[PDB]
Amino acid sequence: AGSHCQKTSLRVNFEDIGWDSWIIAPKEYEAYECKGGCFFPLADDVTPTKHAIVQTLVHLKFPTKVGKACCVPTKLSPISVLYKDDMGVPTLKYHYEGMSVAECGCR
Amino acid sequence: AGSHCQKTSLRVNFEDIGWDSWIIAPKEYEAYECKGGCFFPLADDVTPTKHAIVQTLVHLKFPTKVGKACCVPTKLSPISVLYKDDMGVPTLKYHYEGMSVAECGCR
Repeated sequence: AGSHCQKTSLRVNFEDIGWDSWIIAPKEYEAYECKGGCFFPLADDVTPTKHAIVQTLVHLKFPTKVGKACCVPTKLSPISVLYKDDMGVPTLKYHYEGMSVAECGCR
Repeated sequence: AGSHCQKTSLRVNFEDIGWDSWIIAPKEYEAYECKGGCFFPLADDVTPTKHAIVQTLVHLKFPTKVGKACCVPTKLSPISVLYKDDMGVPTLKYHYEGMSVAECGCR
């Protein structure tokens, strides 16, 4: 129950991923993530493409030859970061795009 | 070598997936599929989002808690199908959208 593709929390520390060299702040942010399966019956809000549906059916028929559709971010949102200028000046990037999950779906 | 996210062939038979009831023709089509890993170093044309990069690094640090980015279709193309009208009349759907992979990427 409720095991399908959905947005869940993912707290990211920039030091952990080696970005603290060029990102002064914040130290961490909420990137979220997309988790869950793409299998029938699908959840209503998965917004699945026709190809994802086709591939899921093919995987059912031939599970060893063809993989499943994948639960992935389908829309992303920006965050603000404070980063080192090439001259060293800490500088605000106000909309640093593509950093946090707005919506998930099967693709 | 060349083990990264790319488009590969996938031949789909509509009877195999139970769509032959409402799809008269064609019998099969080339849907392709997206196969390969999302891991560093990335291929040039993966067009990875920032979130996919972040998640891949987090997965490296914490492989059991956080999954990898996923190789998925990022652009799809239509095909034509001949389908049964609700009145039974075979009818052409000229651009049946979202049926075949145009491009793959890590998301």
